[PDB]
Formats: sequence, C-alpha cells, structure tokens
Amino acid sequence: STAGKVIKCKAAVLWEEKKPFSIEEVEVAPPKAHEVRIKMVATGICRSDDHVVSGTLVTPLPVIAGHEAAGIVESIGEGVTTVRPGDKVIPLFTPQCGKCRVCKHPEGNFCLKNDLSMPRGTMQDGTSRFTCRGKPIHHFLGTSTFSQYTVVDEISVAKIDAASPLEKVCLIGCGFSTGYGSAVKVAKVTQGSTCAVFGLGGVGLSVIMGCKAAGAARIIGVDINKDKFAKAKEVGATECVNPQDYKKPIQEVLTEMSNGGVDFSFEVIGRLDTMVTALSCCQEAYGVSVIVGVPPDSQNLSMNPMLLLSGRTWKGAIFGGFKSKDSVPKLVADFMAKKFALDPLITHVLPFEKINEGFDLLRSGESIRTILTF
Amino acid sequence: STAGKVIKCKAAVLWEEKKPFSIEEVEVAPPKAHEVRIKMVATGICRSDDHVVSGTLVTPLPVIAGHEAAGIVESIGEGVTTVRPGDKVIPLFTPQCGKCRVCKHPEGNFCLKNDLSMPRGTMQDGTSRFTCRGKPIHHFLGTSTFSQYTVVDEISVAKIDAASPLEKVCLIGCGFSTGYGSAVKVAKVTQGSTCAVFGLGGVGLSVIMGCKAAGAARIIGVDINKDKFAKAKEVGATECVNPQDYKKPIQEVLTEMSNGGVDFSFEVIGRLDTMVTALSCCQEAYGVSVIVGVPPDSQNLSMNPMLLLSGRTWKGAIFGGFKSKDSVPKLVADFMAKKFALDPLITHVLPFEKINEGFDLLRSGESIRTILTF
Ligand SMILES: Nc1ncnc2c1ncn2[C@@H]1O[C@H](COP(=O)(O)OP(=O)(O)OC[C@H]2O[C@@H](O)[C@H](O)[C@@H]2O)[C@@H](O)[C@H]1O
Ligand SMILES: Nc1ncnc2c1ncn2[C@@H]1O[C@H](COP(=O)(O)OP(=O)(O)OC[C@H]2O[C@@H](O)[C@H](O)[C@@H]2O)[C@@H](O)[C@H]1O
Ligand SMILES: [Zn+2]
Ligand SMILES: [Zn+2]
Ligand SMILES: [Zn+2]
Ligand SMILES: [Zn+2]
Repeated sequence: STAGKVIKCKAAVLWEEKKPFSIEEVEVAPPKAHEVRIKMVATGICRSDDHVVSGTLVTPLPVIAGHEAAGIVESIGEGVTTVRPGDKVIPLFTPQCGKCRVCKHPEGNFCLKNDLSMPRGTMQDGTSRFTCRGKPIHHFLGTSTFSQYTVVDEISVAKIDAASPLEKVCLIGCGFSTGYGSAVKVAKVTQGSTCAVFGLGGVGLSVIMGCKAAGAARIIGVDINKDKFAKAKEVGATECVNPQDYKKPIQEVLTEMSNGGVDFSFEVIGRLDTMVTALSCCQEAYGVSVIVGVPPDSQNLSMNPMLLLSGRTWKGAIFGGFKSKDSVPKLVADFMAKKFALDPLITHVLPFEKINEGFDLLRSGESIRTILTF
Repeated sequence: STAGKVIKCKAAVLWEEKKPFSIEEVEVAPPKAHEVRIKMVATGICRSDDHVVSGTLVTPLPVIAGHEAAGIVESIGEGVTTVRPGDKVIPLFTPQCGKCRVCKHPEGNFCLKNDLSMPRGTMQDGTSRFTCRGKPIHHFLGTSTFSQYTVVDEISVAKIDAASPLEKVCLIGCGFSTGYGSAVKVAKVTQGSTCAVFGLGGVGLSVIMGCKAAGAARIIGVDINKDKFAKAKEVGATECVNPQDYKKPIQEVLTEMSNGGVDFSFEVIGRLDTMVTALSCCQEAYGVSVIVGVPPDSQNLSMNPMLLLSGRTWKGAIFGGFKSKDSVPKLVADFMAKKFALDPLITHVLPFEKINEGFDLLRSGESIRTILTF
C-alpha cells in the first residue's frame, strides 16, 4: 500500500563535474532512527547547487544536490517527535542539533553537525540513503532535495504551517531567509536608518525587505543592471544607483548621499572588491557592513585595517543568522500573516524534469528564482 | 598675580621630523570663549606621539605633542560651565562636541570635531594658542600636553575627582581606557568566556583587566617575549602562550586550547598578520575579534572573506569605544573605588625635562609606561 520500505523515484543525479544532471531512477531506503522521509512538492534552484556542478563547492560525487525546498512527510523513523506523516516541512541545510556549543549560544546558528565545512555527503550515521542501480549516491548537505523523495535527519527538518503554499514558501529554505535574516538578525537594522545593498538579485531583494520590515527609512539598492531596479523598488528600495553612470567611485557617491555614510551596507553579490567597497560606504564611526555571500572558491581580498579602527563592524553569517529549526517555522507564520510577499522573487516555475533548463536560466541570465515543481 | 593673560613656560617642541624634542620657552595665550587653560601635573608617553616624530602620523609641524595626561585648571574662557579653576581634569584627544551625528549615536564615540582624520593642528577656531619666540607652534589633537601649560576646548576636557592622584590616573587619558574599553565596551565581553589578547604591552595589559572586570573566565595572553608574561598574569591573564615555542601556527594551537576557538580575541600589537591570526583563533560561528590599534602607516592585509561568513565579527574603535566626556570621569570614580589598579602599568616616572629619555625607553625597549611629571 504505502511506505515503510524502499521507494523508487526519479532524482537528478550528478555523476561527474561540469556535466548536466541526469534524471535517473533511484531507490530511497526507509528512514532509520531519527530520520524522516519526505516527498518533495517543490524545490528552488540556488547559485550554490551550481557551484557543486563546477567543482568550486567540493563535495563527494555522484551526488543529489538541491537544499532549497518544501515538502510533505511520508514516513518517520524511530524516535521521531517533531514531525508526523502528512506534515508540511522544509529541509534544513543548516541543522539544529540543539545541543552543541553553537546551538546553545544565544546568537550562534552554524550548528556543528553541518556538512559544508568538511562535506561527507552522508547522513548523520555516515551512510547514504540513496543508490542508482547498484551504486550508492551521496547526499547534499543533509537535504538532497533534487529527488521526488529524500531522507533527512530530524535536526535537518522543520515542521511548518499545514496551510502553507509549498510552491512559494520553499524560498524560506535558503534564498529568502538568507537575505531577510542578514538585515533583521545579523545587521540588526534599526528604524529610520539608511541601508545600502550591493546586488539586486534574489537574496539581494530579500535583504531590501528585511531592511523594510526592520523599519529602515532609506534603502539604496545598487547594481550595474538598470533592469533589476524596478522589482527592488517595488519590493522596498527607495533608491537605485548604477555605479556605471557615475564618473567617480560609488563608495564616494554613496557617502555623499548618506552624508557620512550609510548605517548598514550588505554585499549580496559575493565580489571581493565590492566586499571592500561596501565596507567603506558605511558610516565610519558606527557603520555595520554584512557579507551575505562569498563564493566557495573565493580568494583573499586586500583591505586597509584603518577602516575598522574608526568604529566600523564587519560580519558574516550563514542562513541569515537564523537558528534554523526555531525560526523557519516563524517566517512561514509571518508570510501567512500577509506580512511579506515571496512572489516578486519567483520568476520562473518549471516541471522538475526540466532541471537543466532551470540551471541555464540561472547560469546565465535573469531568472530571479526558478522553482522546480514535482 | 595670577593669569588672564599670556603665560610663559617650557614645552617640548618638535620643529622637524625625526629630530628630538627641544625644550623651549613658549607663550601660552589666554583661553578664548569655550576654551580652558590647564597646568599639567603629569603626562604619559604613548607610541602615537612617537609616530608624529617619525612622520608616520602626519600632522602640521612644528608641534607640541602629548595627549595622555591629567592636570589642574588655571583659568577658563567665556561661556565655560563644565569646569572651574582649581578642578582636576584630563584633556580628551577624542572630543565630545555632544551634538554631532556620532555624539548623538548610542554607540558612536569618534566625535566629528576630532583632529586625527585630517589634522589641522589648531584649536576649534583654527588658530594656535602657542608661539616660540615669534613663531606660532601647532597643537596636537586638541591636547598638546607636552607643555607646562596648554589650552584646550571645552569638548576636549573632562572634569575628574578632586582626590585623584594625577600621576597615576593620567593613564585613563589614552593607554588604559583604550585597552580596557576595547574589552568592556567594544567587544562587550561576557562572563565565563574565553579571551585571547595578542600583545602583552601596556594597552594589552589594559585589555586583560577589562576582560577580567568583564567577568571572563579564561584569559590567554600571547606574546613572543616571555618577559612580559608575569605582569599580565599578575594583572589577570590565566595563561600566557609564546608562539615561538610551538612547532605549529598558534591560531591552530589557540583553537585547540579553546576547543573551537576563543569567544573574543584582541590584537593590541598592530601587526597585519597578527590581525588576521587573531581573527581566525575566534570561534568560527559566533567569535568576535577586535583591533585595538593599527599603525598610521599601515598597509593592506590579505584576508579570506570566508572567515566572516561562518558568523565571526571584526570591529575596531578609538579610545576604547568610550564616549570621552561621559566616561573618563567614571573610570576615575571606579579607580578611586579601588576597583582596578594602574600601578603595574607605570614602569617609569621621569621629570618632564628628560622627555627624550622617555622616548628612548619607549622607542626601544621595555618600559611598559613612562610618566612625565611637571
Ligand atoms: N561589480 C558589480 N557591481 C554591482 N553589481 C554587480 C557587480 N557584479 C555583479 N553585480 C550584480 O550583482 C547581482 C548578483 O546576484 P545574482 O547573480 O542574481 O545572484 P544572487 O542569488 O542574487 O546572489 C548570489 C551571490 O550571493 C551570495 O549569497 C552567493 O554566494 C553569491 O555569491 C546582479 O544583480 C549583478 O548585476
Ligand atoms: N609577531 C608578534 N607576535 C606576538 N607578539 C608580538 C609580535 N610582535 C610584537 N609583539 C608583542 O606585542 C607587544 C607590542 O606592544 P608594545 O610595543 O609594548 O606597545 P603597546 O603600547 O602595548 O601597543 C602599541 C600598539 O597598540 C596599538 O594600540 C598601537 O597603535 C600600537 O600599534 C610586545 O609585548 C611585543 O613583544
Ligand atoms: Zn547544534
Ligand atoms: Zn542556497
Ligand atoms: Zn560630536
Ligand atoms: Zn595614545
């Protein structure tokens, strides 16, 4: 009838680097103790899944990527208590073991039981829940959501509102929370403040919303593509500056506009130079700059430490600084409240079989966000 | 009888770069509106006064340096209300105009009316209160304390406790507050935490005390001079590590000891490399590293931004992050309380006429702190 045993579905497998995804037939073993098996309803395509493909983000291959999705619980293993079959959920790429040095810390969120630091591409027990033909296939993070079914550990799953449109809230899985959290939890934006966001992409758009929910009073969005300027404005940016029309460094034109410099700056592109530029357009005495992302293959940036000496702060974070298991559920509750919208972000919805087409839209172009539906 | 007119005293003048101080006879004009004239009782010799000498710290010459001192008020100009003649005071190199964008900010302390950003070497009105023979001599910061008399603006002076030993509390003028504040106000050390302090000098010693007052539970002091290890221990460090005996990078031996890394790290040497090293020995998910000092002639440091992405913070500050006019007075009150001691810092007391000898002790050697008495 149901499941309590091996399943057979299609999943997008990466056998080799820089090769497309091969839609294959795989077997998904039943959940062991404290594991949960989920049937995917939708998964978004994020830059990091693409790194894996390039070999930039180094994790054991073949693998089953994806980490930004929402689904419905099919079956739960022994000792599980946070979810029940039928429950809407969101796989968590940043766990919440809830008892490490970091989980217990009032601010920390990068659970020690994560798998990006030193990826293993397995489950918490060190075995894989996947095989294609006779070959085991590795997990991605603790999610591997580019499969019709996946198994995740209980500290890597969040139970959400049962009324949740899983085709839209899947965003809270990475893209949206990463940006939004950077503003409201990491930089801890104050109201009346002036903010600058470098990069008007999806995560970028997310920050501008956090800055807005946060109460900010002025949000300058900066990008060298005039095209991205409308949604940003529509979603929250009060200004949009294209550094390509100025005849001077924009850190300069930025400090001039902010009359001393912005209160908080966000670098959501991942560029080294822009990393330093965003640092300097921040008010020298009490400005806070946040790095939302740095490519897995990033090199060292040159910086003058006198930049920090005045009184400036430089932070980083993963997953918008949010305690994953505790917060994901609340972001949904707020989305449900009518609080924020997620629609201006979804620019494309494709059937899951057309994954490689999703990556093309992504890889080169403008597709703010492509959602793969199962 | 008294003063309400020009005074004639000796001051240590720097006519040219990399030339010793020449004890000369200068005339100190009476305080104009909102100025205060102070008779120096003692002034400490700090690294930054020496930068000036080297040309590293670029300010208009000839000048009358010094900025770390305490004294007694002789006469006050028009509109003055915070001090009365006879009052013990401490000149403030970081003003508190009390009404700028930064003074009004709940955290900011680098008043916009300071003179290190773009030094003028004058008073707030843009004229000099000094002349040697017929030649005007420039001010240093808004202090110029290497004179038997000096004139400072009212936002650059702090009224302290009348019972205050001015030969010891002069420290609160730079050295002590710069370190102490870095721990208790900038990093905002929490109790039970583990801290690491790179540099076991005077300011360095000051941080270890702030970390201690702060409630910390473990303070590793690191320096490549076994000699500095006793006072540090005596003043607060629970451990002292000399990176020269290890066969591995100490960021490594540091993370090993802290089992993940220290909660807060302080770089009080001013070295680029050590700047990066201190950043990495901090707990990756929620570690906070503070730069207490960077030489005026510092170059760019190479750094991998992935260091910040985990969740680490990097701050800087000037004058221990303290709102100068508001806080100096309290540090004295606390010192008076019997709270902390300032004695283990003063390693030498010389008569003011032997200034150049003070710089020698400083320039090359071990003299934790040399106090010049008038
Ligand atoms: N030199 C530049 N100056 C300004 N804007 C730039 C520059 N180079 C690129 N951009 C802009 O930055 C944006 C990049 O975002 P996307 O490519 O659309 O990707 P997004 O998902 O929004 O951000 C991905 C980035 O953020 C990090 O979290 C992640 O690691 C990755 O580095 C685009 O709007 C692009 O025009
Ligand atoms: N590579 C190194 N590793 C470890 N310790 C070092 C190293 N190089 C120097 N030190 C130690 O750092 C200390 C330097 O402090 P001092 O020279 O005594 O000067 P201090 O006043 O304590 O600090 C001055 C420094 O701090 C900044 O606020 C200021 O701008 C200046 O750069 C000494 O104990 C010295 O042995
Ligand atoms: Zn944990
Ligand atoms: Zn992602
Ligand atoms: Zn001010
Ligand atoms: Zn000083």
